[PDB]
Amino acid sequence: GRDYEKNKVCKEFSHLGKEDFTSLSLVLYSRKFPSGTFEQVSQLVKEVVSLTEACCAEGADPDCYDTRTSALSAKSCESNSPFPVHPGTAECCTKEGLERKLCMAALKHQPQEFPTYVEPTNDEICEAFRKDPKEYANQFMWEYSTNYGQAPLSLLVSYTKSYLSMVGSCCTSASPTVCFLKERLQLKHLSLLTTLSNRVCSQYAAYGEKKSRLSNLIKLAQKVPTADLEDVLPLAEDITNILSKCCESASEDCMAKELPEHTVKLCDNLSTKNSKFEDCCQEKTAMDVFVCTYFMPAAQLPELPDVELPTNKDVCDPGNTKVMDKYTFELSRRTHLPEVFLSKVLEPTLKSLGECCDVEDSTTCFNAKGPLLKKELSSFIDKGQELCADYSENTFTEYKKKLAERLKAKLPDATPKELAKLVNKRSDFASNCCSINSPPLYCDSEIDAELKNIL
Repeated sequence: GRDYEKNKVCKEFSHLGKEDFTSLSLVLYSRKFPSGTFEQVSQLVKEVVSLTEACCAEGADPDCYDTRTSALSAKSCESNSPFPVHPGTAECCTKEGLERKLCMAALKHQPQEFPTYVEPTNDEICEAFRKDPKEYANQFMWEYSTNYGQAPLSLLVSYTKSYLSMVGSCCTSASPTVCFLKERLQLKHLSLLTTLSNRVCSQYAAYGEKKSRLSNLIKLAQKVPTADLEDVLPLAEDITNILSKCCESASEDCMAKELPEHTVKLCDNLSTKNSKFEDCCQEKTAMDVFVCTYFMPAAQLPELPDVELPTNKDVCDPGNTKVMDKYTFELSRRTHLPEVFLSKVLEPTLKSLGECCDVEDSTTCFNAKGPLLKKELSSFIDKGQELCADYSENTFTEYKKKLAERLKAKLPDATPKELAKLVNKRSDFASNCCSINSPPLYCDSEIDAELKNIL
């Protein structure tokens, strides 16, 4: 049948060469399997390349590819398989033939919300490079790609190649320190683009377009609570659109090309709205402006007027979210609660209001759920603020001390030991889910568990 893939591979193999093809494959599979060990991914790459070389060789077999492939898939199905697998793979292996290749081909991976990559010292880099340059390069490509796998493949290929050229030059230099200093500066732009794109796209992948859009509106409102809806909404729309496009594009510079115009609109709109945005807008490059905008913490929210839940039929136009957006914006600008919490409760809430539009009697429905939703919401917010109490306005060590006192009030008979464990568990939760850029997937599950916690 269609040997589309067979040809695409053979052409790459021939065009790039076995070595460069192996490297490309290492990066590709490393971003595909974020939790795959260096050993597993290397093995998979070995067998993939080994079958490509054979199946593409003159006088192999009309169907060498499919045969060798099915063999790989079969191998990833065996217990203690040498290959890395995606969650739910075991399920796919209970099926056969058709379902097999299809089921597994569908399986996708989650983004890495906790990167652990840390560039070693120049001394350490060169020490490992000289001992075994091949191993160094392989381990680096695997580690970098599994950590920043949501950045585009071509970008990861380009940055890792450029990084390894730098290590190659500077570690054979008579003046390593000077060489590294100079080269890192030249790669700085590419370095930031890769981590920046991986992070924003990991969040986008975790939320999906609708929740990402709402997420960006919430964050923007918490950063400039003194601005008007018309100041931030367009910006929230714009970045979401940029994410929808670049995070799903194979182009290595899609993000680098979209941000310049985005940062112009953001600064034209916000540079005079508050001090933090004026500072961010004084950054030298667009990426630097964006990055600054990104790390900006939720500002000390002004206690503006209360905002009533939109229990009106005017929220029934699917092609119109103006009333919902305004509500979101207004609730976010005044509530001291992290976006990870707000995004979580606003989804069910705003939806619950939906199950009241197309019904026998709307006004009666809205007035029926109104108190119910309002009650649930305040409860969620209250508990969320309690869970994150004292975390924002204190150092971590001072936060822990105030936390201990709070816990002592609720647990009069608790021993120092058990109080220590609770302080540890709670401060640990706060350090991960009580800030503006807390990881959505990790916190979603942690928040559910904490919300039912009596402490």
